[PDB]
Amino acid sequence: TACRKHELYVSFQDLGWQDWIIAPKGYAANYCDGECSFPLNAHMNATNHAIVQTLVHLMNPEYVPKPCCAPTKLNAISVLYFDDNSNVILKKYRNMVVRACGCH
Amino acid sequence: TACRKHELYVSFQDLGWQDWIIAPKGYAANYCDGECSFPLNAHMNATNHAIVQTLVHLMNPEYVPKPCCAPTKLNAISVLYFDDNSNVILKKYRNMVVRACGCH
Repeated sequence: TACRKHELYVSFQDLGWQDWIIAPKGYAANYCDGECSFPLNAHMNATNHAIVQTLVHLMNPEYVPKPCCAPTKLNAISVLYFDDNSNVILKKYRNMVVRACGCH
Repeated sequence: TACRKHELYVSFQDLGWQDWIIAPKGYAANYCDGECSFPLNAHMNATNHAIVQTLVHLMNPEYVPKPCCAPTKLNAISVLYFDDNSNVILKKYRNMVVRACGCH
């Protein structure tokens, strides 16, 4: 249960685009989850602030929370879809897929 | 209650580092806390992935978590301190001061 990438497939049908969209029908979003605690590394899986915040949190747990597990690397996906007129449109959406997670 | 920056002063004395850290004595570190839900404000430049994750969380609160509230802008601080060898060292530390929080 440490801060890590969890798999998550998201279907455009559930997002309301089942009409326009030709392909893909969904994509692997994934998501970051898990607790942020030592060991931490300001050059890989954390920031300085996260480290300092963790320390401060350990010696004051009620008032200051742990940092939270969030993406460090996101990828784009491309979708092909229909228009009013039968226009086939290819469109790239950035920061759509989680590839890596870290404590922030 | 929403995702936002909170004041937090960090004194190197509370941390136990007063012995060797020459300057500064401490610094406004701040941190991020609070719910990531809609309305997902402009100022908090949420990624695409975050918009999706919030949606999916709404449909599956038990399965997928809310995005995590985390720094969008950090500042560096410089610290002057003694080595264990008594060398006087100056070192700019990045990602030290939380200046803005987003949803990630």
